[PDB]
Amino acid sequence: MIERRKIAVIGSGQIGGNIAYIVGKDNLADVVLFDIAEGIPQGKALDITHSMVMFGSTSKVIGTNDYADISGSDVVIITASIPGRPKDDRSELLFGNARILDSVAEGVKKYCPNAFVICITNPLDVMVSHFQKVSGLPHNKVCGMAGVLDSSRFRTFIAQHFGVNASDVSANVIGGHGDGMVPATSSVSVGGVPLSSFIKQGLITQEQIDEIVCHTRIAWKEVADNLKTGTAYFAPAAAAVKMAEAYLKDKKAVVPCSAFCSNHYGVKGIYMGVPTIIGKNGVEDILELDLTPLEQKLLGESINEVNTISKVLDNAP
Amino acid sequence: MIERRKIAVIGSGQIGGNIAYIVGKDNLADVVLFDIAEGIPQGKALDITHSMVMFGSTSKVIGTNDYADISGSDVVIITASIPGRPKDDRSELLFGNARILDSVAEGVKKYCPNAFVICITNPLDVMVSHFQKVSGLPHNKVCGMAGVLDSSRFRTFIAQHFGVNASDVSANVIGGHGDGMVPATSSVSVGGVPLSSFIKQGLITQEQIDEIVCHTRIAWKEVADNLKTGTAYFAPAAAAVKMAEAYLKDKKAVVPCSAFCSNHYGVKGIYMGVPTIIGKNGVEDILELDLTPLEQKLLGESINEVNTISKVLDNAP
Amino acid sequence: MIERRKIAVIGSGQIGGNIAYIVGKDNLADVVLFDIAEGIPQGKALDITHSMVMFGSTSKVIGTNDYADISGSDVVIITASIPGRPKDDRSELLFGNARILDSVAEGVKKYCPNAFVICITNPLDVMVSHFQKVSGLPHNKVCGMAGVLDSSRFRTFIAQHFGVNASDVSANVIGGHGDGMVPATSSVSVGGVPLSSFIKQGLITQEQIDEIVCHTRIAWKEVADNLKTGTAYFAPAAAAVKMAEAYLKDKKAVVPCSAFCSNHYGVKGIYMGVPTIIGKNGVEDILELDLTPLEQKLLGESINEVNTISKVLDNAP
Amino acid sequence: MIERRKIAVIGSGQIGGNIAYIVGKDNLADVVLFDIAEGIPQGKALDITHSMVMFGSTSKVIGTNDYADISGSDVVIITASIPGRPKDDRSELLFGNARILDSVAEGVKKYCPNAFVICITNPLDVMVSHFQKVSGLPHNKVCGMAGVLDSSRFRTFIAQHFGVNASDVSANVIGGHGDGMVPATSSVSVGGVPLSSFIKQGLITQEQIDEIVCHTRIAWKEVADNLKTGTAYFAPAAAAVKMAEAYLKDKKAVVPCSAFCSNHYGVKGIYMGVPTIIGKNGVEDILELDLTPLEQKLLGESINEVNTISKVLDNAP
Ligand SMILES: CC(=O)c1ccc[n+]([C@@H]2O[C@H](COP(=O)([O-])OP(=O)(O)OC[C@H]3O[C@@H](n4cnc5c(N)ncnc54)[C@H](O)[C@@H]3O)[C@@H](O)[C@H]2O)c1
Ligand SMILES: CC(=O)c1ccc[n+]([C@@H]2O[C@H](COP(=O)([O-])OP(=O)(O)OC[C@H]3O[C@@H](n4cnc5c(N)ncnc54)[C@H](O)[C@@H]3O)[C@@H](O)[C@H]2O)c1
Ligand SMILES: CC(=O)c1ccc[n+]([C@@H]2O[C@H](COP(=O)([O-])OP(=O)(O)OC[C@H]3O[C@@H](n4cnc5c(N)ncnc54)[C@H](O)[C@@H]3O)[C@@H](O)[C@H]2O)c1
Ligand SMILES: CC(=O)c1ccc[n+]([C@@H]2O[C@H](COP(=O)([O-])OP(=O)(O)OC[C@H]3O[C@@H](n4cnc5c(N)ncnc54)[C@H](O)[C@@H]3O)[C@@H](O)[C@H]2O)c1
Repeated sequence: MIERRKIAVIGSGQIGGNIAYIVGKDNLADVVLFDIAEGIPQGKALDITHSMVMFGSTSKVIGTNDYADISGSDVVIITASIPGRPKDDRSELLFGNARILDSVAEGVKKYCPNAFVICITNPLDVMVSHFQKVSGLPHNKVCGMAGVLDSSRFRTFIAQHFGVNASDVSANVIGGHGDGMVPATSSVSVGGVPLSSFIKQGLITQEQIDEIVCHTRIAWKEVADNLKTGTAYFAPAAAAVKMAEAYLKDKKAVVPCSAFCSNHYGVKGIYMGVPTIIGKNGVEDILELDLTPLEQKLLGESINEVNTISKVLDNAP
Repeated sequence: MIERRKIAVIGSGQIGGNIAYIVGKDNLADVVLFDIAEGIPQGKALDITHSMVMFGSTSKVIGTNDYADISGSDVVIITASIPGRPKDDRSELLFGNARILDSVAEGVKKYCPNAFVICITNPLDVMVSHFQKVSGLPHNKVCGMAGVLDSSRFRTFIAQHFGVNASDVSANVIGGHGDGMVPATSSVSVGGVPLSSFIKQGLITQEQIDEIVCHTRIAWKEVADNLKTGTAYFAPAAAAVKMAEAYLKDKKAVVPCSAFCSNHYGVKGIYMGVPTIIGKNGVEDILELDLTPLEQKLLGESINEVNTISKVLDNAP
Repeated sequence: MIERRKIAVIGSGQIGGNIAYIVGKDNLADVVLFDIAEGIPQGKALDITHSMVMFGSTSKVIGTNDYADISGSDVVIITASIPGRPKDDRSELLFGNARILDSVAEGVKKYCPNAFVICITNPLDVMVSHFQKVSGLPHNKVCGMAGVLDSSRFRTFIAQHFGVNASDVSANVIGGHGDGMVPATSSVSVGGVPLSSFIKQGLITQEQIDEIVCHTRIAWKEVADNLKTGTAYFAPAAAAVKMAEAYLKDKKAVVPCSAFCSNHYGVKGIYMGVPTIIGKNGVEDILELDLTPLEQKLLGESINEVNTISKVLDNAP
Repeated sequence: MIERRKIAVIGSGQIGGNIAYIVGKDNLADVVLFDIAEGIPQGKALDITHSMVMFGSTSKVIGTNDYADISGSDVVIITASIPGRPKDDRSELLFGNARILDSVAEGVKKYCPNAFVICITNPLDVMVSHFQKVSGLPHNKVCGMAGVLDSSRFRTFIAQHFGVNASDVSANVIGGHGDGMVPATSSVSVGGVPLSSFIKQGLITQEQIDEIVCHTRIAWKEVADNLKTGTAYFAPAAAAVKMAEAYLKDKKAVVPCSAFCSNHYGVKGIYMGVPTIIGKNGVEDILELDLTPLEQKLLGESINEVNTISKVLDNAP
């Protein structure tokens, strides 16, 4: 007896609504939009439902305030957050969002403990770790969306320099989703050609590469300062869907995401951005990039950044 | 020498952003997001740009406040509007949006007069008529999105009663996009079966049909009352994209939309909801539904409402 | 634990290979190409496998001669047939293909008795009935591909007359997949407009409608006589995939197909072409079209045709 | 005034039919299937036409034997060939196909000289060179499909070893489409990780890499030996469509193909497999891979094989 695939979206704000829209459009799964705010998920679900016939999709999209309705969810995507964008740092949301995730963890533990959980709520890496701890779900079934967004920005900026299809740029961002994130320039390639070759050919300079690295790191503020009323939500939504696809279709896709890293990158059990393989069993493996000594040091500094914010949370009021 | 297809989105609010998102996802065309509001179109364009690699699309999406950037646009979709939802009737936005569309009309007339123009700005039918007059574009190259949304809702509600795929329901809403809209029950079919047969078979009652017709007419309020911030925007965006697809791909698709009807439905030159054929020459034809006497009367009342609101706009200092 | 969807294609000839190609392209499921001929399914599977990366699909496609490899198949599509096209009638393959289906039934019964079975092997309606009888699978889990092909041809020919998108033509063919098939002109509509209206408007004649009906009935020979080496295989393959999609995605799609009809169309338990609803439980309902007295008589003659060939099979040597 | 995109397929055999099928399914363009064989292109075009409504596509697909019907074609894909698979080497088809391409060249030169031409006919690299000379079309508007197929096989085999999505493997095959083809192991990456790292990590041996390289070179025989009727045709068709997409959508995609290389890889005007950038102006650029001394030597041997076979064609009565 085949059953419809089911994705629960916890938090039906800017990102949550976009996820439902795209999931429905692709007919990837049925969607349950959950929110504590009255009307919001219901209104978005009805609106998106009307669009399904236009897209030729038979996906069902419903809005709810009841955790019983996320029962049997294959994937749970957590977007729930306290209101207002971060001013200077994503960690400003730490204390409030940790408390939200405590409640979300109780819902998931009760109604869909076998779900693959994708966290989006900031500060991403610490929130993922917090959710895994309080929910008690297996490490391989809990991860955070970040690397796909960061790497997509990184790839896009490289692609825009060379004037080529971004899909043909290979580029990874690793470490914590913050100022310390590490766009690994050493393993960048465009159609198989490394950046070192493009430098020799005079088609890109190291300063231009440095600018692209900086642009990747500050990209969230560039979008946020232009939108004014909030942070990015079109690309983060799409990134989460790509991760959900990898799980639901058992793709064995290489997905940069915040995952529990135990025998790689010199760490012994920490949630941080790494290249994973995602399939039907969740996070099934982690790949080891060839990092330069400089990149290894920058990754070390990112790890310190993650541990620092994590310790602040451990000593929360 | 083939050129990239180009869609201009005038107004980068709730609907405009979704249009850019979906157009980019489908790689239907490049997108220019235009708005007078500072930052907004630029922020959304950058955000959506980051998602393009995630979707495997090479569409370019840019934000601007300069009408020179919509030059060479194949399609122009107008969402520009004064802020705030209508309380009781869509015609509350009449005067403000009429003035807005004057500026849009001069922009299109100057920089892309050969564009196919799809209006979304409310009050839809009168705004479409208004834009055509001030812009001077051919009647067949200017239309309004409404019928696709209304008909999609109608199809969805019928489908939900019978428990079937809405794509296999054929159903049209005609007349003005307002309370007087006419969900034509006489031409409803589900996989070839008409409603009259379903009544005889005992699978639906006339009362249930009446409820579906009413639901269709008031559907906009059901969404808006729940969103508690504005009107529907996921489905309206998708509908506009389907209309743009019909044009850009020369589909000869049957598209219910607000079009200039001059020799059908007992009218002699009025913009109202009718079943059109859309291809590379814009609105290429209008189909004549086999309406009952009751439906002809209801359509007459719709035409009166359109004329009434249109005359109020014509009579101003 | 989510598992990959799995389709078994029994017979890896012209149709079988196309099914695997399209299923793989859409990433609808993994495919097992089964055939008794050495090398054929293996070669096609390897070739199609190479294309998967080009389509961005992670579907696995393998070739085999072992029924153990169809274990756990969600859908089984039967294309197996004795060599050579029919000269004048599809029933020429009756005796040989009945024997093939005996063997296929033993494989399915042993390794995937819960599979949804879609028969393509001709003569279609009698082969479907034969397979259900010998396999012992539930009536609702065994059906034949025919109506989607016949109706698609019917819709296409109508669409080509009016110069419109065929997707906007509603048209059904019912009865046995043979000379007696009944293209139901009475329930044809183009964007909601019935043929009777187009006749009054002077846009189509009854003779032109009769030609389209005739063309639909003889379409198989038109393709076959041009191909020379066999019968149609691109459209029949696509039709089967649409049916597989409806089941796997639980679409509740209206699908004309050869199904067990017990309380509709004046029959009390016969496999013939009817409009069905297909979902996760297979054939879940049958819709009753509004047939004219003439159409009811033609359907009666089709039923006689089906019973005649069925009785020939019952008295096979 | 936008026009429908148009692809001409010259030769409606195994590959040509699949190209038409997929192009139509994707609604990438209208298709003209050309062949000298009576009935074949007409039969396939009619068959594929019936499937268009099933796929929700409005692409027109027609069959012909008249070069006047390829007038205004944006892309021309040449599959025309003498019958029968090669026994040991692709160059066995040299003289017969050279004469065939003479007639195709005069057709294209007369009716669509501004078309982007993608050759598939073997022996690929020499046939591409031959067509360019006799047709007189710009070097950048004529290329051959090979690299996409060879690289796709290479990527697939690498992906199968590591158990990952082949889409996340970056890998190039360069040089002539023959035994001398060079799967460039030095620029292989899996999610950013190079093969040298995988060796150090103990996840692959040099012997396994050598096997993959060999498998890639002989892959055509593995398929052909199993098909027992001709050569591969599902993947070659898909590859040609991906190249047509890059052109028609102006993707600026990195496409390994047989292109006119005049200032890269130590050659001064030869058609061979190289990583190109394809957009609306055809072959717009060629990327320079960072090849090892061994790979440079292997590429030199490939260039010799191409020159050898090319000289045999030049020397004829
Ligand atoms: C990691 C990354 O790249 C990235 C990118 C963009 C946004 N984000 C984060 O994603 C989160 C959501 O962003 P957004 O969608 O724009 O925010 P927003 O539009 O404010 O939506 C948040 C939603 O959460 C709802 N909510 C609040 N409390 C609860 C609760 N206890 N249970 C369920 N729902 C609740 C709330 O009603 C609102 O609809 C924020 O924390 C962002 O910082 C992360
Ligand atoms: C016909 C139909 O079915 C339907 C459905 C939903 C919404 N609508 C209408 O569509 C319109 C837009 O809806 P929305 O996107 O939710 O509204 P909203 O999110 O407010 O977006 C409107 C945008 O227009 C911009 N704008 C204002 N003045 C100008 C100007 N002179 N030039 C260019 N841009 C300007 C403004 O900055 C804002 O970003 C409204 O009038 C709605 O009533 C129609
Ligand atoms: C209903 C409808 O619309 C329609 C349309 C087109 C074709 N068909 C029928 O579909 C069938 C297949 O057509 P095709 O693919 O062109 O035919 P073809 O290309 O000959 O393929 C038939 C395949 O079946 C294989 N086969 C033979 N015996 C067995 C067996 N015992 N077990 C497993 N495999 C076996 C055989 O090796 C061959 O590869 C024929 O019976 C056609 O008449 C039906
Ligand atoms: C480069 C590469 O990777 C690759 C892969 C697979 C096949 N191929 C080649 O592609 C070619 C076609 O393969 P196929 O489709 O399997 O072969 P096949 O199925 O025989 O089709 C060839 C078609 O060309 C037609 N034809 C013959 N002469 C002419 C002419 N003068 N004008 C127009 N059409 C003509 C002929 O009627 C036939 O339908 C062969 O040469 C293969 O070797 C190349």
